Parts: sequence; C-alpha cells; structure tokens
Amino acid sequence: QIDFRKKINWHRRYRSPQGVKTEHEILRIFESDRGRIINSPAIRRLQQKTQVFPLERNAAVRTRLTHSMEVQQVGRYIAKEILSRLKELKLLEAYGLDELTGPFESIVEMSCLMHDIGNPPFGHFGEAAINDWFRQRLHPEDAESQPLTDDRCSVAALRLRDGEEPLNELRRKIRQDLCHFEGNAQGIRLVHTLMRMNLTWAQVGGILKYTRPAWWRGETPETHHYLMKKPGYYLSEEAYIARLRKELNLALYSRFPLTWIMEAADDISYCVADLEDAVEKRIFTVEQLYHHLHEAWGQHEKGSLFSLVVENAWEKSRSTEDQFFMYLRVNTLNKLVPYAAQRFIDNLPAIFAGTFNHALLEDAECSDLLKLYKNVAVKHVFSHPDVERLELQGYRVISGLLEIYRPLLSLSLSDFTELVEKERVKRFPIESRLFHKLSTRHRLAYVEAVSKLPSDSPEFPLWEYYYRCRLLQDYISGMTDLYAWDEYRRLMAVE
Amino acid sequence: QIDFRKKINWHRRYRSPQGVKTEHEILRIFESDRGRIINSPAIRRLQQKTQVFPLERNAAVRTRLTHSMEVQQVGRYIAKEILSRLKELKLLEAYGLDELTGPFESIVEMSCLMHDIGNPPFGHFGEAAINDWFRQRLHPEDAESQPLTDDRCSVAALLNELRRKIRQDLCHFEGNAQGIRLVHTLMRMNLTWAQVGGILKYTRPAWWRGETPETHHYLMKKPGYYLSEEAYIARLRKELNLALYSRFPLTWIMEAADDISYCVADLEDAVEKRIFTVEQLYHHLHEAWGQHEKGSLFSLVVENAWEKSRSTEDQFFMYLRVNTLNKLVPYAAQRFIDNLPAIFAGTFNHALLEDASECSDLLKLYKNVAVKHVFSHPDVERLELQGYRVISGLLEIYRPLLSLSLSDFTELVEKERVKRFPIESRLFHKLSTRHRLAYVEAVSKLPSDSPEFPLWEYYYRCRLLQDYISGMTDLYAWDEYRRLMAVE
Ligand SMILES: [Mn+2]
Ligand SMILES: [Mn+2]
Repeated sequence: QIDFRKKINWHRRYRSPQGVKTEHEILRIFESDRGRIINSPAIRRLQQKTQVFPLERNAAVRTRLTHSMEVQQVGRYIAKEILSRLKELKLLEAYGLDELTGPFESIVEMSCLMHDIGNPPFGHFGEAAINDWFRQRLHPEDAESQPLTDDRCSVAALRLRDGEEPLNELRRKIRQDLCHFEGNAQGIRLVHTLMRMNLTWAQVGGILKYTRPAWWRGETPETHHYLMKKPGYYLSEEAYIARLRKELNLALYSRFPLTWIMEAADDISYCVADLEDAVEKRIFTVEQLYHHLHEAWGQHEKGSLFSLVVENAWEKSRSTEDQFFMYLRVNTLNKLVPYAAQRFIDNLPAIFAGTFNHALLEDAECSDLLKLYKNVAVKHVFSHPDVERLELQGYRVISGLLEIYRPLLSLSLSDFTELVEKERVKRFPIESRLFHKLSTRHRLAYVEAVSKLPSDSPEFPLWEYYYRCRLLQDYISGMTDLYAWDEYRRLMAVE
Repeated sequence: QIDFRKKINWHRRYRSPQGVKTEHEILRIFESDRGRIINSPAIRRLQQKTQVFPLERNAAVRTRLTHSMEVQQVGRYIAKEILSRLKELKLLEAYGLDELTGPFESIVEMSCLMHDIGNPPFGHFGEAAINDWFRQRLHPEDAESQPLTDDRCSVAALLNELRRKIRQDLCHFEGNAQGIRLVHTLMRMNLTWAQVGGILKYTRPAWWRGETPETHHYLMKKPGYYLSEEAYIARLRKELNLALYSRFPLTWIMEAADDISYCVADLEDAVEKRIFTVEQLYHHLHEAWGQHEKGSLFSLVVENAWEKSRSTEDQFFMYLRVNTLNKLVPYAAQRFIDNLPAIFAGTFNHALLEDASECSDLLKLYKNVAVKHVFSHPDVERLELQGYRVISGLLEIYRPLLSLSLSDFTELVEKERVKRFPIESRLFHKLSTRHRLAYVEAVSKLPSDSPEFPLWEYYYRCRLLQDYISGMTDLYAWDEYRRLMAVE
C-alpha cells in the first residue's frame, strides 16, 4: 500500500526531532535542510569543478554548480507535475501527500542540487585515476577466489593469508571497496561522515542513486541490475545505510521513491546545456548543429518528436542562438516532463517499493530524443581536443597527487598511529608535513572511525588501513579541479 | 484597497499572454520566468564576479552567485513567513493571494537571485571608475544651471534640458539601473511585469539632479533606472499599478534578505581566510555591542551561537545564521504585514529592518565588525584599487570610439571594414554582438530629421560601451586589460 507519510521521514540521525509535529512544523524541518545544503562549502566547491568545458576566463560556460541549479529547476517541474496530475486524480490524500506537498518538491530540488556533490576534482577521470592507483597497489581481482600463492597486493595485512581464516572475506571486501570509488557513494559518505550536516533521512534517501555496495564482486542480480548499475555506498557507510533503509522502509537493494524524479531531470539537462555551450565555444554554428541533428535522426516523419521539438525550435529561431536554445529547452521539457511525471504515477507501486528495475525515460520516443542529443554531443563536443586534453591532464594530476601521498600509506600501523598522537615525529618529517596537508575534517573522521574499533580485534589493523585509504581518498575527492592542479604543481615544485 | 491580483501581473511586454488563465496556467508563467533566469548566461557570470574576497585557487570563498543563492533562500523564508502569518490571519483570500501563493514566493526568490545581476566587474569600484571616466569627459555639474561660458564638456553636441539629462544619466551608472537595462534591452528575456517589478529597487531616475525627495527620500536613495529605459519603465508602472516613484510591494522582501545575508557570510569567509579566529571574532563582536544586557538579541543570537560551538567554526556560523534568521525573518515578515497598505502603495519611505529595531542594530553590529576588520584588509583594498585601474584603463582603450563624429561612427556601423579608421574598426569588433545589436535598434527607432537625434546617438554610444564593460566578469575585464595593454 502507497503511503508517503511512511517515506517522507522528517527525523534525523543525531539530535533527531520526535513526537507529532504539524504540517508547518514538518515543512520547517525540510526548509531547515535547504538552508543546510545551500550554505554548505561542499555546494560552493561546484563553481570550481569542471562540467564538460575547461574553466575559461569568461563564465559564459556552465560549471558543475550552474548545471546542478538547472537540473534542480527541471526536477522542480517534474515533482510539481506528478503532484498536479495526482490532485486531478484526487489520489493525493490517498497516498498520504495532501500535507507533504511542499516537502516532496523541496527534497527533489535539494537532491537535484546535491547530485555531483561527492564527485572528485576531475569527475569520471578522477574516479579512474583513483581506482587505478589503488588497483596497482591492491589488485582486488587476486582476492576473488582462494588464497593465491602469489598475491599481487602491496599490503601485508590485506594479502590473503593461506591459513584457514574468515578474515580472508574482510580482506576481499576492503580491496573491492577501496578500488571501486564512485561519486554517488562518496556523496553519501560526504553529507554524513564528512560534512556532518545531519539531514532528514528522506533527503539522504533522495541522493542514494544506486543500491550496489562498493565491495560487491559477483554478477549483478538480474532483477536488480538496473538499480545496482554502478555502486551506491561504501563499507564505511554500510552501518548508517542499514539505518537509512529501516528509516525509509526499504528492502536490501531498494531505492528511495523520489530518487527516480531527480535522476530524470539530470538525464534531461545532461546534454542540451553542453550543446548550447558548444556553439558558444564556436565548435560549430547553431545551423551546423541543426544539420548534425537532422543527420542523426535518419528515420524522419513529419509528426515525430524531432519535428515537435528540434524542427519546431529551428523555425522559431529564423525570424538567433538564444531563441533557438531557449525554445529547444522549452520544447523538450514541455514533452518530456509530462512523460516522466506520468511514468512515475503509472509505475508508482514498484517505485514506492523502490524495486522498479527501470528509468522514467526508458530506452524504447523521449529516450530517443535524449539519445539523439547525446550522440551529437559525443561525436562533436566530447570528442573536441581541448576537452580530451584536460581529461588526460586531470588523470595525471590525480595519479601524481596519489603518488605524493603514497608515503603515508607505505607505512606500518605502529608508525602511522604514532603520527596521529604526536603531531611532530622525529624520523618521519616528510610524512608529518604531508599528514598536516590533509584537511582537518577528513582527519577528524578517520580518528573517530578508528576509536570506534576494538583494539584487541584481529581485523583492527585491516580496518585501520581501509580507513587510512578512505581518509586519503576523502582529501583528494574533496578538492576542486583548480586546487588539485595547483597542489600537484606546488608539490611537484614548479611555483 | 489591497488586492494582489492587481500587483501579480503575469502578462509580458512582447508576445504577451492574455485572457483568464487558471491558478495552474499562472503558476506555469511564473515557473517559465524561473527557467529563463536560471538558464541565463548573465546569471552564470556571477560565479566569476568577486564578492568581497579575491577569486582564490579554492572556491571555499563566496562569489557573487553563491551569495545570491544564499540571499534567495532568506527571501524564500521571509515570503513563506508573510504567507503563513496571513493564512493564520485568514487575510490571504481577502488580499487576492489564495491563488497566487507559489508565484509570490517564486518572484521573491527570482528577484533575490537577480540582485547584483546588473553589477559591473569590480562592483562599487567599477561604478566609480565608470562614472569618474565619464565625469572627466562630460562634467554634468556644468549643466545644472544656465549655459556656462566655459563648459568643461568634451562633446560638442552635449535641447539644453536634453543635454542636462544625458550628462547626468551617463555619469550616474548604478548596478540596479543596469540590471533593469540588462533583463529587458540587453538579455531580451521578456519576463512577467511582476518579476521586473521585484528587481526595481529604486525609483530615482539616473538623470535626476536636485538632491533628496523629502517624502520619497529613502525610495530614491540611489538611481533605479536609465533614460534608455524611461519609456519601458512608464509601461511597467502602469502594468503594476504604481505612481511616479512608487515601489513594487515585493521588492521590500527581496531587499530585506539582502540586508541580512549581506555581512555574516563574509564574516564566515574572514575566519576562513584566517584574518582572525572564530574566538577573536566573538571578542570583536562583544567589544562592538557595548550596551550589554543578559536578554538582548546579542545574547539570544551571538552569545547563544558561541555557547553551541563550544567543527567549531562550522557549528558557530551554522547556528549564528539560524539564530539571526529565526529572529529577523519573523520581524520583517511582521513589519511587511503591519505596514502593508503603504507597501502595497509602494510609498512607504522605510526598510523592513530599519528604525530603532534591535534587528537593525544586530545587522549594523556585523557590518561594523566587517568594516573595521574585513573590508579594511590590504588584499581586499589592493584588489579594489587594482579593479579601478583595470576599468579606467579599459575605458581609455575604448576612448577612440567615443572621440569620433556621428558621420564617421555610423559609417563604421554599416561597413564593417573602414579605410581610415582601422583601430576603431577592430575595437568595435571587440564589443559583444548583443550590446552592439541593442545600440543599432535604439538608434533605428529615432527620427533621422530630429535635432536631438545626434545627442541621442551619443547617449546610446556611451551606453553601448558601458554595457560591454559592465557585462564583463572581474576575470575577463582584467584579462582584456592585460591583453590590450600587450603583456600576454
Ligand atoms: Mn548532471
Ligand atoms: Mn549584495
């Protein structure tokens, strides 16, 4: 049975409010969350994180922030559409929404905003350089089966010991979790353990995009593959994630019903904006682009969504660029938003369950239009040398930075712990200074996770390392494209 | 009589919608406006326009954009508060709001967002360098009375009343006035009248020469619009039911949010730039209050937030922000409702937080601390001075286009390639196509025959230049300065 009272959890993890609360009181909690998000430095960082194009000396181009604001307004429209349609169906009171109208909407907007929140400096390329650097040092493939006589792992504790141990399973999970860094998973890690925001369960639900644990190694459940497409959370969050499922009434590997709305907007905004920027960076004319889109459609009919959207917007522009993109955007939303709004309502039971193994804008006419934009963007924009140059640049910056911090990892627990207590250590001065370079928040978080472990435990050293790596990963992922590059040069000694 | 149906004008200037429209249809028009604003490049430019502190290699510091988002959430709260209070008073249906709930709120947020949108690269300092550069070339003081035997104006053409108005308008550039110019004539957004009302902060015309309006002193504190907009501005007044020099009732809400967000954010950034500790700051605030009582708003806000803190800094600012809004927002929400007739009239000669209000005092306290410690910092001041030269120098680089005859200038507008003026050609190409387009359009609307026609051309010519510059980000203007000075 569909009841949103049960999904829109206004309680918190720590210092949580409890007992009754009016429609207004509840609105205020959700409005509190907005203020928390909007004033966050993690949200400010996004104006300095690159979105497709390099951070040029004129802000004409979209950054991760300006894009996420655009995504949020799309999300607002979809949510608002779902609501209006449902009030016309009178199912609003029936689904326990008549009083959670505003909250619903705000959650969407705020999750929209926070997509890309945990992404590393150089995005998907950052992810690569991180995962790759860890892979050459851990080799999680060497953990999959029985203890290999020749384990490629550089860490003594994480190397599968031959002797009959269930500790071998702990090593397996750590190796896969650290080598499978994902922005969404880092986003969850960020809002809770790092940024220490203390948001409503419902909000944190909306930013939980995937249900796959980072430590996952096998084949994906056939009836869960879509939902477990990448990883959604780390081993460090597993505890809190369980807490989240129970609070939001979610089964293992079940998604929060609103996440689907936020996802949709992101999928829409996704290309069109970069395509606008492409003509702005003079890659081709607006006319040239129209012809690339005509070429891309192929199977042309005079009543298709191409004619209704792209052909339509092209005619509006002639008796230019502004008008073109302005109406192209309009045209798209005006057809796509209703579709996804409907799709949501249509498949609401499975969505409420968070079991629905599909996207609002599927694969089989809306999905086609999007794909068309994507193809054009791939073949002409994403392929541009200045883009690719920066993509490759990013990779080295992160890889090199990770190597600069290798000495802290290439250490014994006894030594590392020593550095954590005494800030000034005799024999390890480089390591000292390098550890000071780390941000006070990720540093704090490490210690806290460590102090919660049992000293006596044989798993304790493995955990320390898992956390040690997490700590390093947090520092790096936390950086902006600029800061990471600047630091790379500074630590390579060229400034 | 108070009816918001009459103030929340969902019609547009060009391609305007008309006839009935449902609550939903109306919401959609206001939601359309949001999309227009949010996708605007003029709104993107703000992530590259400096807010107090220089850009820095880490975005830990607020930019004009990140501040305006903060302002918008404050505005949201105030608007939402006014509404909730009014629903409790049941006056919502009574004031024609029961169906314009969402719109009201969106307008606030969108106007909040668009405050500073018309600000130049080096904001306040940019204004100076512009106005100063024009003043040495026009001397509008020399126009005030009778034609001076020794007129300091560099322009032959600068009917005596038209000359007066042009000189004052061009020499009195203001971000808010430029903002109005921007959304309509430059950005060609075509927004709902109501939205454009919300960004009209001042009722003073830029061409005004005759110190202080007595009865309308506060509303005409700074200029609100240019001579180039006077026509459209008249159109706006009539559409929004405003008397000459009357303000849009919602503008007051947006304004308030800005007055609040104004300092606290830079104070957070001050501790972030290590200017002083969070502890050092608390002591500067204790020093600043002086007249200490154990139940005052200082104790309730600052003392309160200080105790909560004992990350420390995060918690401190987080709850300090909370504490402030939790007391100030209700006040301004009330003030609005309390003085609603005069606000609806847009005649109310005061601010929501203004009088001897404990609220106004708290704000002033933040401001004083910011002035005495943050705004006074050398790296700030250095950049402020730097900005001035960049703009002044840039204005001088473009002096050749102004130091020209109409006959010559016009020639350059038709033929892109002109023989004798090659520097001027290339310099004119440097200007953005939008401001270029806008100039021509304003010019083509004038009567060729008219004796005022040459004066207008110049007014517009200067406006065109001003648009280019004001349109730039701190970075682009600096980059260009160096590029045109030949150091890259
Ligand atoms: Mn996105
Ligand atoms: Mn401001």
